[PDB]
Amino acid sequence: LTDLKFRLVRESFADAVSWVAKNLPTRPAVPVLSGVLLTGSDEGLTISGFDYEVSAEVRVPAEIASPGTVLVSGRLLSDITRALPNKPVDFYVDGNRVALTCGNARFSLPTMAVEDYPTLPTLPEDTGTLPAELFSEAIGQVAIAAGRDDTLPMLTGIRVEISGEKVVLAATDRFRLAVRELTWNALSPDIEAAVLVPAKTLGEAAKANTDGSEVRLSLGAGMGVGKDGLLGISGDGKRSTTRLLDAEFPKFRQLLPAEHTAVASADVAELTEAIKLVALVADRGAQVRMEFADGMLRLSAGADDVGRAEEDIAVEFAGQPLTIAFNPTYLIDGLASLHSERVSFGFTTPGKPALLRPASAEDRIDQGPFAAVPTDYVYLLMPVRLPG
Amino acid sequence: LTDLKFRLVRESFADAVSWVAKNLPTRPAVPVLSGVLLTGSDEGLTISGFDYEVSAEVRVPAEIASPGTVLVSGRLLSDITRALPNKPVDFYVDGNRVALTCGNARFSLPTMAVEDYPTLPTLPEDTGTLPAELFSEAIGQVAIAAGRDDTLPMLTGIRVEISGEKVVLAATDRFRLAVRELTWNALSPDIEAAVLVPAKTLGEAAKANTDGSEVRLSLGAGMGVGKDGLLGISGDGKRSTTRLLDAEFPKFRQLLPAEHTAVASADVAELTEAIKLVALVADRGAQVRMEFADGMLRLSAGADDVGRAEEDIAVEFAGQPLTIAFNPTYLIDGLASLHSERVSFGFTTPGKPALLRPASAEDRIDQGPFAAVPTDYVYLLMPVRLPG
Repeated sequence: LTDLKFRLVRESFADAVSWVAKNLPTRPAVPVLSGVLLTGSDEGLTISGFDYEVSAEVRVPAEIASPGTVLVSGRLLSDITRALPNKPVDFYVDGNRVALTCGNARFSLPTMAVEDYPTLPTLPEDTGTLPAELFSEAIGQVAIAAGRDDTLPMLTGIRVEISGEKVVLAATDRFRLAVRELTWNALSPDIEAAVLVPAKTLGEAAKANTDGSEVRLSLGAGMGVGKDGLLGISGDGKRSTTRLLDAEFPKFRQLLPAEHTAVASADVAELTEAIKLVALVADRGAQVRMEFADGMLRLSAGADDVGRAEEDIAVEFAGQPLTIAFNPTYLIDGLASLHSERVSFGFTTPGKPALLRPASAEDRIDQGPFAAVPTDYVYLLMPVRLPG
Repeated sequence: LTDLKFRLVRESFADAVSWVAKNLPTRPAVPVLSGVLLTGSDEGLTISGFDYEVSAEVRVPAEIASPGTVLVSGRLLSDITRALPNKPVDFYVDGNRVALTCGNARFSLPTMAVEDYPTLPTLPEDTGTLPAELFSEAIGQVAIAAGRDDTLPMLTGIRVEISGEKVVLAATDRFRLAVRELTWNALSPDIEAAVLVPAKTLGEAAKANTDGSEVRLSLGAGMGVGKDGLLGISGDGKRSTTRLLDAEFPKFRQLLPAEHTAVASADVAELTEAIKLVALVADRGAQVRMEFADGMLRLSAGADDVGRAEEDIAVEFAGQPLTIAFNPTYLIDGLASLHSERVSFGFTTPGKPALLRPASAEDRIDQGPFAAVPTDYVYLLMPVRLPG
């Protein structure tokens, strides 16, 4: 009579549990860390997961016939609720077991020790909001450039700078650097702060947290912005926290060139296919070579031992002709982050990084040198050394 | 002037090479075994692969401007030709290299030693034909039951029995046995033979060799049927051979029960979903339990340590009530091979194999025992022992 009992629609329950249980660990130090908390009250069901680094909570409406809290296996519950019949799900605790009935199917699941489950962290005070679309695009553009080596933790984060209504996101692995600037709705107009957030987690909290709604970011307020060690992300009845990274981000502003000795533009899709096609003869995704001259670009790869490949594509180009080589995965990564019809290229040496930035079908381009065009997105890519 | 040179449409070339190169080995003892032979003559291009066990050849039309033969890397050529522009492909040999041009893309591939490539085997004389659909369905129904352990080679084959216009296919791994009977168009009406063919290869030579055409099977003629050690499969400008298996198939006819103590029918899709749903609490795909009584079936799984699951579904049933357990993967395998709306079940002991066979929505079913109904497809499944 005092144990959790409720009923709700299957698809909502299935979605809520799977969103929370995706974050969960399959290899759990403490076994309780594989559970999800289920809490019922006031015509709503709350589902919570914590692993010490990321926490996640979701509230969905439910017909709560009695209130309480229970801890059950997150992935098992996720699996069952997705495979159940599309019919109302009944769930009630019976001491040390949970009863899940739905149509003519009946489950009896064991419970876990709620008492041993870690307390979920409190989200900081709110700092600003921005559309979910925008937050999803910006994080994905930048996160692709972060390092994936925990021995170098200064590279594994996404830097978040706030200056009033303007936000700058940056990530780098020493070989590419991605910087995205955007405007948000700030709660206070006087914030002047920067934090560092793990890229793998923050990329996730946007790659599928996309919807049509608003995203609220919670870092603190006034003097306390950043100082709780957490970033909160909210919207759509979902709340997550992410432990902040303690490392120092590199001073990346030095690396952005103010001037180019050659500039170029190409069709992003055309250029992506040509890279992928010529890279089929490269040794081990070694390198793709780009030859720029007089309104054309020749992409090439290979050696005489495995095979060679060339494709000529139309580009716009100004400056002295140049050949420059890149890791083809890193180049495609940058092109795929631009989200524009065309790419604009900024070159200096074949031994200094190239600037990639988005361009429209209506942007156009004198021997130079050519000033850098201000852009909300930039992808700085280091070249690789040509054979010989 | 005497080297291979031709032109043909990209999609045809890409399809021909990839069909031949799928069979190829990536870890090649002899390095030449990773090549594909390309032979041009008389407005047609022939593409050949051999690995000593399976050979494959395809002829597609092409504008042969000069005849010859060359050996090039099968998977590289497969990769390039699929990614090329949908535009006419030009291919010509230039000594120790091959030139592949297509639109504005140009490849230079090294050749291999044709002289070292093994001679492809000669297909036996033809034995019979049958529709590609039918050959694809029958092989897939039976192959699912073959063993996958080369230490027991008598189980890794598909038995092919021919008796005039009738063909019987059989496979077993000691735990399930699948038997399929079919009618074909025999070349001679007097054949009386059986061979054994590796199931993994023969399953493949049907799973994607499907089309709308006729399949010709080449095992020999008269006295010589089976005696060349090869099965040939032809149709649609494609020719493949498969080395025959040397092991003895088990005498499977003994295992087919003539009589049942209980019979049952169920909806195949409904029963498949219930198995999959209840099996989510099983230990390690351990077992699903089936309780039969009075027009109902209760499926269940689990133990009190992980969780338990039950679903009740409507079935038709005659005989004394019975509970019987099965490996759920093996049961779903059999149900998925029936290709009918319903399944008919034939039981004896909970310690002797159950018979599964297809049934329509218009087949129907007295205390028994009940005679076995003649069927073109049968799937004999061994039960597992209930806990306790």
